[PDB]
Amino acid sequence: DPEVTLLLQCPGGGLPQEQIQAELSPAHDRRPLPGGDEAITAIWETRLKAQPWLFDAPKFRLHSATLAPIGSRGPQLLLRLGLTSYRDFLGTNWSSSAAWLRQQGATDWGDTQAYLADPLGVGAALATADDFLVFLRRSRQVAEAPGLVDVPGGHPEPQDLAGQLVVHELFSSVLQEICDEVNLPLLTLSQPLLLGIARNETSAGRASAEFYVQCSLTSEQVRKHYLSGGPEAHESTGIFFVETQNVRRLPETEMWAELCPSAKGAIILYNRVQGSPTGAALGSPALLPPL
Ligand SMILES: N#Cc1ccc(Cn2cnc3ccccc32)cc1
Repeated sequence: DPEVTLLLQCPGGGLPQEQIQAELSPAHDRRPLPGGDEAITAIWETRLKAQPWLFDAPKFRLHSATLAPIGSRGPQLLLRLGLTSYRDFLGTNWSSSAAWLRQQGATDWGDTQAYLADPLGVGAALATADDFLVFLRRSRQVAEAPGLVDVPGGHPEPQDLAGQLVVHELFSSVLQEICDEVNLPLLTLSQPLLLGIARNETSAGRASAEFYVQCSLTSEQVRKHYLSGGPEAHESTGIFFVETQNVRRLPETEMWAELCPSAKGAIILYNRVQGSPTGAALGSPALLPPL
């Protein structure tokens, strides 16, 4: 799967909010482009002159993520974050010349990402009370991955001492994306666990944090809530469900070719971190069938 690379696999079946630190620093920002940020401004002007109802928004930038020695006490992960924007994204990661920016970043800074916006995405493996994962079909009319399968998520917007509020907004935002797109009540959702971070190589290496969330509703009740919003309550064009039993072999199915890269990241991390049992009981042949 060349369009997705794992940057982080979390320990202990995934990390809660209280075990994560963030360091939000201008040292974690994108570097100015070699010929100046005028190139980003030019692309933006052209876009507004065709679609003048577009607006910029601030985003978190992922610089890097360091895991503690496994089995240690104290904070288990440090996220190094800067700030970027939707405008910076359209001028860098989305640019036709994004591969040239990666090569220049290797040359100038020994970092393929130094000249890229790299806005941080969030995504969820959302499980139902009757043990299914939730999938959404993308409209065929949008710019990115038209007509492909996705999982719930989005790109959160800003506003360990500022750090702890930043971790809280990341965890909060994945629940809010589920309530906005799936139309579920907040009180039916567990606190998220971070599974890991996956990079989209079809979008010049921008990264998504992938979380596990458990819902107290069955698949039938989730479908009712989603549909009862009507066509205007969601950006997706349909919802569907796969048994957690069958998610194990999803990369061998015809569905795999229809999954967008960030949804592939979510399913790979779910399989490695929530699946793949380590103990004698769940590991026994009748409960973990070979092949
Ligand atoms: N920062 C950031 C960010 C990154 C990707 C996307 C999804 N996406 C992809 N292409 C798009 C064009 C227009 C609108 C949204 C779009 C949204 C925000």
